[PDB]
Amino acid sequence: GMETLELQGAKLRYHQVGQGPVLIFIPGANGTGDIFLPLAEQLKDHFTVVAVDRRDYGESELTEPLPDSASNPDSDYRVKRDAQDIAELAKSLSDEPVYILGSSSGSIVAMHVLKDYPEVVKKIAFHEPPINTFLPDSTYWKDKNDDIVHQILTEGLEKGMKTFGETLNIAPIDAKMMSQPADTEEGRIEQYKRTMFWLEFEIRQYTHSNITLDDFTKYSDKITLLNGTDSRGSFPQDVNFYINKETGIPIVDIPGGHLGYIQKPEGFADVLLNMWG
Amino acid sequence: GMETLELQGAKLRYHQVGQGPVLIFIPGANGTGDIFLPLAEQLKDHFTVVAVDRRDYGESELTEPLPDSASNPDSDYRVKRDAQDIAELAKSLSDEPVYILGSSSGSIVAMHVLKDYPEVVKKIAFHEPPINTFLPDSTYWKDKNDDIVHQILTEGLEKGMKTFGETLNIAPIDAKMMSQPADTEEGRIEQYKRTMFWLEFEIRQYTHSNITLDDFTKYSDKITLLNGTDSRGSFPQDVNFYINKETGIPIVDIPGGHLGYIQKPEGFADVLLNMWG
Ligand SMILES: *[P@@](=O)(CCCCCCCCCCOC(=O)NCCC#C)OCC
Ligand SMILES: *[P@@](=O)(CCCCCCCCCCOC(=O)NCCC#C)OCC
Ligand SMILES: [Mg+2]
Ligand SMILES: [Mg+2]
Ligand SMILES: [Mg+2]
Repeated sequence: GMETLELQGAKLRYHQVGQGPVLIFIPGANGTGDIFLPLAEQLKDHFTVVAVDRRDYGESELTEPLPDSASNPDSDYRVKRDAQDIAELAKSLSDEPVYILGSSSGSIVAMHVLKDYPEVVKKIAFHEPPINTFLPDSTYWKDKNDDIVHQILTEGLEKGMKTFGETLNIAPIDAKMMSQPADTEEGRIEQYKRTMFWLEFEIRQYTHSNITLDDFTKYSDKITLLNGTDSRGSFPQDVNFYINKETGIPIVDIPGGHLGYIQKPEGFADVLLNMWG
Repeated sequence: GMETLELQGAKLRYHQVGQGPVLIFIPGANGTGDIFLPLAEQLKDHFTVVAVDRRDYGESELTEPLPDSASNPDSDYRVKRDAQDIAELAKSLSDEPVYILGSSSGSIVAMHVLKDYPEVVKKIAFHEPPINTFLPDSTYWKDKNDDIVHQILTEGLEKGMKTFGETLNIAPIDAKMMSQPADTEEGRIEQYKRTMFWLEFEIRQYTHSNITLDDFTKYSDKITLLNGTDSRGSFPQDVNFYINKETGIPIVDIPGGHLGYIQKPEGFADVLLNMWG
């Protein structure tokens, strides 16, 4: 199995092959050390080859969640923590400074290892680095990076959620309220994370989950179906109409739309009290 | 200030307001009980209102990671676990069966509570459920959900990375290797998750991190820059050309492209051995 070095906030997993001075390979965007294993076989007679899964990837595991600020595009948390991981790995395996090669974003990690832990570096190689900060045209490349992230993550989510609302014929008031950006910047990054979590881990799994009509008929006397007065024509109401058609379970109309419990709390409460008070 | 019930794998947090029989509100996609607080204020002289942050949201906190299979679209782990949370919460607050209302995906949780733990339910309400499984046109609705999720989580990245690779003049063989789809559905899910993470948390933060030419000149004797022979004309090589022009640190040419260490491991190793062996 993969070797483990337990570090602050993570278990760092790495491959180790060969004998001799330590040579650490730092992966780029794939994040994992397995991409260097064919190369390690060629070098194993001359170096103790160490191919790292950086802490956010592969078989490595965080022992606590990323700090909230890591989402900031100018955060230095992850790159410095990756560099410290490499320095601690070097120190755990070798009394002498070590050889280090990084490729792509792994070469940027390697740069920070040299900057902040030069004492661990015997020789270092930067294979095809994509860092732009010191270039004369840094702004052009930084803007392209910022733009592509915004297109994939922000625009992609915004356009998909608008389509979702149209597909389910969500009433305009309800779609507005569900899409409103949070009043607090803290709440805005939390809202992106929550929406993407619901998208990946909830919507498909729950909407196609294992409920049958017979599950409703078995305890039908306990069930009320609720449709909002302000969300007519929407898909969730059609679900209730079908349950009612097939089971006879009654539909009670209640103020507000899809979010009527917050849109019209007094009127929503009055119906609940009629039902159960 | 919210209340806590510690369950298997999570600390479940909830608002509790009022006096009377227990009434549990289960939120939908927003995941948090605060959306029910204005309604709770209207009901607090009639019910002990309990408004849940479902375990993956809000002030609730997981105490063990989600199963790896939770990202699978047909997973039932989360919906069953949410339903068990409601049943255990009900048992912890009341010796009698309780009133339960869910809305949206929270109404699907409520359906699973009735199916798996009917003994805790006195009366239950399903407000605007978006479940499709038992509908006569379930295929239409299920496929629409799957398609919109696939567009956000995978297709935006596919289209955007292809344009981005063109902007950076990435060699065709590197772009194909970097975008090659894994051979299993689970492997492809993991691949897209990893690239979405790299896009949000790595590309901007690392490529605009605080490295200057002065960082290289302090330790210039230790540094080799590596350019692939099959990746000429690409942006990362221009980064190395600029470092070398300003600092004199040598460029060594090495076989393969951006991914040369795995494309041509023997030729790559030979250069490393000439450099450092
Ligand atoms: P339920 O679990 C239903 C939750 C949404 C189901 C599809 C309706 C589409 C919502 C309209 C899209 O607007 C947004 O939600 N905001 C995202 C905007 C961006 C970016 O939960 C009810 C609470
Ligand atoms: P370095 O950290 C890569 C530096 C940026 C390289 C640009 C990538 C060009 C797109 C190719 C990647 O394709 C995908 O990842 N997704 C498939 C979508 C399509 C098409 O790391 C090198 C290991
Ligand atoms: Mg240029
Ligand atoms: Mg009344
Ligand atoms: Mg696809």
